[PDB]
Amino acid sequence: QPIIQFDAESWEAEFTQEIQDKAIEGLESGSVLFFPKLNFPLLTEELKFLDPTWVSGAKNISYDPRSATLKGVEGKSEDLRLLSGLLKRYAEKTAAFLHLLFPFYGSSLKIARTSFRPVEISGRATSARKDDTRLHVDAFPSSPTGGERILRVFSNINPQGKPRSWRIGEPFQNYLNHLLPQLSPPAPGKRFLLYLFGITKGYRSLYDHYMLELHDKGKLDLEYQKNSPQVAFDFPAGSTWIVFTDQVLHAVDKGQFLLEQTFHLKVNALKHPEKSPLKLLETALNKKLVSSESFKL
Ligand SMILES: CCCCCCCCO[C@@H]1O[C@H](CO)[C@@H](O)[C@H](O)[C@H]1O
Ligand SMILES: [Cl-]
Ligand SMILES: [Cl-]
Ligand SMILES: [Cl-]
Ligand SMILES: [Co+2]
Repeated sequence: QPIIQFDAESWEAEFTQEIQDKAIEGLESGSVLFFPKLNFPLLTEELKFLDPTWVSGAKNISYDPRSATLKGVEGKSEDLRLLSGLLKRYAEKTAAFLHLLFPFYGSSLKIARTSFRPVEISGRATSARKDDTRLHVDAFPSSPTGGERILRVFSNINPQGKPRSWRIGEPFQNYLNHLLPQLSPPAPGKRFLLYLFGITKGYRSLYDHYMLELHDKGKLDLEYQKNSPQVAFDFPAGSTWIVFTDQVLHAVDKGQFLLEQTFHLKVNALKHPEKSPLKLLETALNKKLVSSESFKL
């Protein structure tokens, strides 16, 4: 069941326990939670930001809600104030919604960076590694997770009714199994040098090493990209969806104007930790893949 649909229409909706159970079971099973009527409206004075010229450099426009800091865009203070207010409002609304929907996670949800993506996808072109028309789970070479989950909320805010076209692939366990013959341990000392030289933010755990290998090798596996099970779905303008993007194989084919919020969640806060990429990888390789793991018993 790759996509599970929900009726909630408001960022302040309250949920029955039955819907909460449907959401957490589906999320942790690697389904996309889809909210077709959950629109994120913009203020009239924000409509000018529906314009790709606001991206000033090679990075995405991003906002850190913890520090209230906006990056990746230049301009007058008043325009940066307005754009910060837009992304802050998305951080607030998505965080409130997740706390209404997932009480089981309690205060273990840790908000990370908000992003605004005004560039049309179908004109993009990058290296094969960075090409997100290729199915992948999320792993970022400069930003190891240490095993923590990457939970993302997406809202299509296209003002011309254009959908955002995704493809959703097969379960993580099958992807891992497909690529397992291709996995290899890191060269000794290499990750230590990446840390010492400032290439990585923190030390890249073995978990992060293997998630990057899965990400990169899966993108280079052209037969797998072509033939693996996958469904194409158009997320309509004015819809919202929620995904563990480190677990759900996904690719983005076209669309323009997206708000995105990243949260992190420790594995031991999950209802079924054994379903996490970390635990599936530790099982498949029979080893501890994050050295800072808490010790039980
Ligand atoms: C609409 C404004 C947002 C409301 C914030 C979510 C309210 C949280 O709701 C609470 O979450 C707790 C977990 O931390 C649970 O222990 C409680 O049972 C639950 O009532
Ligand atoms: Cl990176
Ligand atoms: Cl090392
Ligand atoms: Cl996307
Ligand atoms: Co991705």
